Amino acid sequence: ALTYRGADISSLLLLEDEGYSYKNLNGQTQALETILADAGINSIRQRVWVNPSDGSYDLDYNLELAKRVKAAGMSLYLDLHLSDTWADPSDQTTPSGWSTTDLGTLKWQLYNYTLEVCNTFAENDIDIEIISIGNEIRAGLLWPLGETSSYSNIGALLHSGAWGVKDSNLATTPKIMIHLDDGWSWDQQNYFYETVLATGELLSTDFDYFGVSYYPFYSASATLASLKTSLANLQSTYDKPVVVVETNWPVSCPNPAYAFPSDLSSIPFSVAGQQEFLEKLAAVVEATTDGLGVYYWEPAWIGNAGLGSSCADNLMVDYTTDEVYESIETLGEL
Ligand SMILES: [Ca+2]
Repeated sequence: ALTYRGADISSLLLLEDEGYSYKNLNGQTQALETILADAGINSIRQRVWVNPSDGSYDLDYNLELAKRVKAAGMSLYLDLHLSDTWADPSDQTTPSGWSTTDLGTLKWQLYNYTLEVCNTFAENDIDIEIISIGNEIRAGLLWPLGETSSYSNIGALLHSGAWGVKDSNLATTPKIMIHLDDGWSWDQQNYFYETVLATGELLSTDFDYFGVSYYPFYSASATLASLKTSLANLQSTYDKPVVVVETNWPVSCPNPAYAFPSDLSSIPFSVAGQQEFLEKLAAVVEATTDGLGVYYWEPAWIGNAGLGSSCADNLMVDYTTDEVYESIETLGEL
């Protein structure tokens, strides 16, 4: 089995609050984290926002969710978006209150932030397995200072965030991760790291893991073959483990905006297809040197079944019965 078989269920507290509840494969209602734990899932990814006006996914939100994750005996992977809202290649908005005019001040705020985040979990007796300094930062982070017009600033910021973690009171230092999107593209992965490391602002010793997103419905170029090559080269070039930190497969996709990759076009859109995809994906990761695992993204987000894609349903739970699909067992046993 893979070192990590995880799921990002960040939305959980928001759904439970809205009255949502789930049922195991026996139709017995039961806390989602315990349903997942028993199925084999051994790690939970949680997105963390800095100062969202409405509190969604902030530090307190994540503390409540992490408490339950620890209880169920699963590890914790904190996905720091380093923004007050969704962070990705098209939007890396610096937290309100943080600097968009002074790198010195910004580096300090980020260092203080990660230090504080880690310290707060330590004060709540919660260990952190993985923590990513940013989410999909291929186009940089904390704009404008961290735009790709300055890979030096990007490197200096990552260095600062990394050390905020290294300097924290967490008994064991969490694995520090850098996460980029389009994991199937070796050229994009390599350019980011080679360019950022070339400045000396970011040290190879500053981080531990490589994280990549891997989706099948945003481009026919996302073949398992390209992913295999990209993951293979990441480990061989930089000598660090790799992790697929985000992925989905539809149980229903009436009309995709994009053609699916060639080595995936035979997989049907159904629970069964979801299982076949996951096993085929796990195969690539397992066969890669230091391929640590796979994290499904938001398998239980009832009410947002499409999860931002052009497909109809990417969930691993039945949006009518609130009952989890058999695919959870497949993910748990990867
Ligand atoms: Ca997304």
